[PDB]
Amino acid sequence: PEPIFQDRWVATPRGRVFTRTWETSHLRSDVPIVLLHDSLGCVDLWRSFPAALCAATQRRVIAYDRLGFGRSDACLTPPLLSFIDDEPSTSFAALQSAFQLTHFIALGHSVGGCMAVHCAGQYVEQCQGLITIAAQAVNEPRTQQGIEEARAAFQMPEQFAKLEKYHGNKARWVLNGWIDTWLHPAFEHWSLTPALQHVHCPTLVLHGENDEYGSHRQPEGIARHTRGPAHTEILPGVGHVPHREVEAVVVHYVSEFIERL
Amino acid sequence: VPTTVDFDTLCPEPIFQDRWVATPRGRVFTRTWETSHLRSDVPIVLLHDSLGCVDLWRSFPAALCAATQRRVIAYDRLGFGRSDACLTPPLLSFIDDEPSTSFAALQSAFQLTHFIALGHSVGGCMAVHCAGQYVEQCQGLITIAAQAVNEPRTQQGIEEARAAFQMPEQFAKLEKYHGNKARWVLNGWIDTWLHPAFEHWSLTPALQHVHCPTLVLHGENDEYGSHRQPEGIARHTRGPAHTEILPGVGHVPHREVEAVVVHYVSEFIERLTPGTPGAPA
Repeated sequence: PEPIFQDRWVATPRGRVFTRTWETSHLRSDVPIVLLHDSLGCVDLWRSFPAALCAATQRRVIAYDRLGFGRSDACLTPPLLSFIDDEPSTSFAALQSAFQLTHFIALGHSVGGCMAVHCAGQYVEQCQGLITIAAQAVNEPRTQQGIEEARAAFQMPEQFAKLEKYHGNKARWVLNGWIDTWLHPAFEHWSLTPALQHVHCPTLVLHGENDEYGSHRQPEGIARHTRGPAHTEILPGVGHVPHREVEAVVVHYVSEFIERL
Repeated sequence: VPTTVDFDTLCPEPIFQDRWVATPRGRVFTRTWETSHLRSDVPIVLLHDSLGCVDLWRSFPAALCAATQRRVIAYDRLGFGRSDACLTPPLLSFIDDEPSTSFAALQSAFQLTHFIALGHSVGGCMAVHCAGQYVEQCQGLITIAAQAVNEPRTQQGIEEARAAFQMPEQFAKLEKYHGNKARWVLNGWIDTWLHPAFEHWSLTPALQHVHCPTLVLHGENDEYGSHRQPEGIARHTRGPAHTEILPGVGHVPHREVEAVVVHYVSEFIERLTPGTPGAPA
């Protein structure tokens, strides 16, 4: 029953990127699902979600830590303000080449979903579906305010310690690269609308009713501007992290979506 | 405001909490379920049937709490289930008295300026009395197998039940849920409804003072009450009323088809806000 996983390292100009790939005994498709983590996430913080999704879809599930994150090599300079737009040419491009994905389905959580939208855009010929979970389509006060609140909790050593478990001493970099980009004045009028207009595969928009960072503005923005068909599911009673809060619900909707492709 | 880092450990949802409410004649057990995110501060108060109690509500109070994202309060009427025993037999006015007895103490102890009332069997009857007595506070009302009139089918099934609860294996089932108070509960059921003062009792004067919206649920095969009953409830409500006859269900839908009941009740409650589909603006 339970799905296996293999680790596999991927080379990049700037350093080594970690990937984990789950499988089941029998696959229904060779086309895999690639997961893009959030601003403070990593394979380890995807917890049981990749196995559960692999079991339900009988598809390969590839999770990867962006360079400077999680299990991947440390990055010594601060991140560029272009890091969302840059992701289909950086860590993802490495993986896409390394694993020679002629075909893939992209799934991304939070700012990972923004990068997933970009990957569907850039790999228009290979991306066959997109899932976004709590993904930001526009900047808005609610997002800025939640990042501020969350930034404060971390100056308690116990809470920052929590970040060091999953990122090691790359934590300080991860925490600042979250805040320093999103609260930057250049990011004030930021919007995903140009990238969304380049997505042509079907799109599944998942967003928790009680998202602590993203209002109705976000799932609506995403479904508005897609060029391909786009189904939304507001999840009742769920916050910013649906794959942890309601893992079985998330896996259910994403299985349904992929079957329908 | 949390982060992904905070969700490496997950503890279950929804949670409940016990609370005792004092009355002049003794102590009233209550149990309030709750979710982390609430849609509204208005709670849904449950009223149990003639032989029921919080325990006999089983998992329904939590299922409903999850689906409504509201607080759900169940309470055991004085003399029942987990509450203090009553030595006196209930007054023939026990239905009419409820908005002023146990429910009163609860309403006060929790300072309930707003509630939604849900009742099962005779509890539905008292929920109707609560809806009209607390006309300002009661935003919604649900009845499940409630009686609008007394009827030959009701009288019959109680009477067969009175024979059947003489079997020790039967009466023991009642003892598991009320302990030593089982006899008072059983006699309080039979001696009121079979009394001549109940032969022509009607919920109609009470229903005509219910102004909030009302959802009337009733099993197609309800062992105790004909379809006279849901029609009486939906017809004499002063506020709007909607009926769901549940196919293949008897006198206990919340235990017979919990998800179905939870679905209709939660949808009904959400539709109470004007501006939503199902309540005009």
